[PDB]
Amino acid sequence: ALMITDECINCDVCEPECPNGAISQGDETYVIEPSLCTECVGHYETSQCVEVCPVDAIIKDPSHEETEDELRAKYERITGE
Ligand code: SF4
Ligand code: SF4
Repeated sequence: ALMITDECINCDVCEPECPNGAISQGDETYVIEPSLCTECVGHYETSQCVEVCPVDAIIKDPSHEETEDELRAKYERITGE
Protein backbone atom coordinates (compact mmCIF):
# COMPACT_ATOMS: atom_id res chain seq x y z
CA ALA A 1 0.00 0.00 0.00
CA LEU A 2 1.00 3.63 -0.45
CA MET A 3 0.63 6.42 2.07
CA ILE A 4 0.23 10.20 1.83
CA THR A 5 2.82 12.19 3.73
CA ASP A 6 2.88 15.52 5.49
CA GLU A 7 3.88 17.19 2.24
CA CYS A 8 0.28 16.87 0.99
CA ILE A 9 -1.19 20.28 0.10
CA ASN A 10 -4.80 19.07 0.35
CA CYS A 11 -5.37 19.77 -3.33
CA ASP A 12 -8.06 17.02 -3.89
CA VAL A 13 -6.63 15.85 -7.25
CA CYS A 14 -5.73 12.29 -6.30
CA GLU A 15 -9.10 11.36 -4.77
CA PRO A 16 -11.07 10.79 -8.03
CA GLU A 17 -8.12 8.90 -9.55
CA CYS A 18 -8.22 5.96 -7.16
CA PRO A 19 -10.06 2.98 -8.69
CA ASN A 20 -10.70 1.55 -5.19
CA GLY A 21 -11.85 4.67 -3.37
CA ALA A 22 -8.89 4.37 -0.98
CA ILE A 23 -8.27 8.11 -0.73
CA SER A 24 -10.27 10.53 1.38
CA GLN A 25 -9.76 13.92 3.09
CA GLY A 26 -8.30 13.62 6.59
CA ASP A 27 -7.53 15.94 9.53
CA GLU A 28 -4.55 17.58 8.10
CA THR A 29 -3.77 15.80 4.85
CA TYR A 30 -5.53 13.35 2.53
CA VAL A 31 -5.26 9.77 3.67
CA ILE A 32 -4.98 6.36 2.03
CA GLU A 33 -7.00 3.53 3.58
CA PRO A 34 -4.44 0.72 3.26
CA SER A 35 -7.01 -2.06 3.01
CA LEU A 36 -8.21 -0.49 -0.27
CA CYS A 37 -4.83 0.40 -1.76
CA THR A 38 -3.65 -2.17 -4.29
CA GLU A 39 -1.01 0.22 -5.58
CA CYS A 40 -3.43 0.11 -8.57
CA VAL A 41 -2.46 -3.48 -9.36
CA GLY A 42 -5.27 -5.03 -11.38
CA HIS A 43 -6.47 -1.71 -12.80
CA TYR A 44 -3.40 0.18 -14.01
CA GLU A 45 0.26 -0.43 -14.63
CA THR A 46 1.24 2.21 -12.12
CA SER A 47 -0.28 4.10 -9.23
CA GLN A 48 -2.71 6.69 -10.50
CA CYS A 49 -2.55 8.95 -7.44
CA VAL A 50 1.25 9.18 -7.71
CA GLU A 51 0.88 10.22 -11.34
CA VAL A 52 -1.26 13.23 -10.49
CA CYS A 53 0.10 14.40 -7.13
CA PRO A 54 1.70 17.84 -7.68
CA VAL A 55 4.10 17.68 -4.72
CA ASP A 56 5.18 14.02 -4.66
CA ALA A 57 3.46 13.37 -1.34
CA ILE A 58 2.55 9.73 -2.06
CA ILE A 59 5.08 7.02 -1.26
CA LYS A 60 5.32 3.33 -0.32
CA ASP A 61 4.05 2.77 3.18
CA PRO A 62 6.67 0.62 4.92
CA SER A 63 4.12 -0.48 7.51
CA HIS A 64 2.06 -2.03 4.67
CA GLU A 65 4.71 -3.51 2.39
CA GLU A 66 2.96 -5.87 0.01
CA THR A 67 4.06 -8.26 -2.65
CA GLU A 68 2.56 -8.13 -6.14
CA ASP A 69 0.60 -11.31 -5.40
CA GLU A 70 -0.74 -9.77 -2.27
CA LEU A 71 -1.77 -6.62 -4.09
CA ARG A 72 -3.43 -8.61 -6.87
CA ALA A 73 -5.18 -10.74 -4.24
CA LYS A 74 -6.42 -7.55 -2.64
CA TYR A 75 -7.65 -6.27 -6.05
CA GLU A 76 -9.52 -9.59 -6.45
CA ARG A 77 -11.09 -9.23 -2.99
CA ILE A 78 -12.18 -5.69 -3.62
CA THR A 79 -13.59 -6.17 -7.14
CA GLY A 80 -14.77 -9.80 -6.88
CA GLU A 81 -14.64 -12.04 -9.89
S1 SF4 B 1 -1.93 3.57 -5.55
FE1 SF4 B 1 -3.83 3.19 -6.72
S2 SF4 B 1 -5.10 1.95 -5.23
FE2 SF4 B 1 -3.51 2.99 -3.97
S3 SF4 B 1 -4.47 4.93 -3.26
FE3 SF4 B 1 -3.27 5.41 -5.16
S4 SF4 B 1 -4.79 5.32 -6.81
FE4 SF4 B 1 -5.66 4.18 -5.01
S1 SF4 C 1 -2.69 14.83 -5.02
FE1 SF4 C 1 -0.97 14.88 -3.51
S2 SF4 C 1 -1.08 16.95 -2.58
FE2 SF4 C 1 -3.06 16.64 -3.67
S3 SF4 C 1 -4.45 15.82 -2.03
FE3 SF4 C 1 -3.53 14.02 -3.09
S4 SF4 C 1 -1.67 13.49 -1.85
FE4 SF4 C 1 -2.32 15.57 -1.26
